[PDB]
Amino acid sequence: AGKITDKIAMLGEGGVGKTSLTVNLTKHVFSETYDPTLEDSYRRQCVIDGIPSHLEILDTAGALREQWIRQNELFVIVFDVTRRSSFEAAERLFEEVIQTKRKLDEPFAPSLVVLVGNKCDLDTRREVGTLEGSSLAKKLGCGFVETSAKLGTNVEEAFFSVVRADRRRKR
Ligand SMILES: Nc1nc2c(ncn2[C@@H]2O[C@H](COP(=O)(O)OP(=O)(O)O)[C@@H](O)[C@H]2O)c(=O)[nH]1
Ligand SMILES: [Mg+2]
Ligand SMILES: [Mg+2]
Repeated sequence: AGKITDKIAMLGEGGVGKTSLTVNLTKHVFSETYDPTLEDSYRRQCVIDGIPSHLEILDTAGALREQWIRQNELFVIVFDVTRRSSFEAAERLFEEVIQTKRKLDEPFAPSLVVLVGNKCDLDTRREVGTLEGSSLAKKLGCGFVETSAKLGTNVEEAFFSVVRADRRRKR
């Protein structure tokens, strides 16, 4: 009891909100500003749908990305809804995840990934639409959640989504 139950990796281009999301989720003491030059691994003890869970989240920032993928079970791929280039990278990153997980499996499934459209509080400046993010995720077989690390909006839903999916798979 109390041990790490799930290993999640953050992926996404710089500036999309990876660190901010993780610090928000884990209720870190300087929730608004904590951002060390060298990324940390973060922990959240929680109860997800009645089951006590302990998430270990790898914050990150090609070959090194492959190590991050081998050493984690679930994935949160973040893009910035105000930056279409970040959305394009996220799609590329999803393919890296699948291909890498395919290598090891010889199983991993796209539902163990969630695409996160962050900075949704910046609605008046979005370059990527909600329906567009939703349709990409549907095309790929993965989750899609819109979040605001700044306001905390939908942050838990985003992270817990991949745990929920993993459990859904067992039956
Ligand atoms: N308005 C807004 N700004 C955000 C949000 N998430 C992150 N930021 C800002 O985006 C910048 C980069 O955030 P950071 O967490 O360091 O991104 P990272 O490089 O992916 O880890 C910082 O100035 C954050 O304050 C959000 O949800 N809304
Ligand atoms: Mg960061
Ligand atoms: Mg550290």
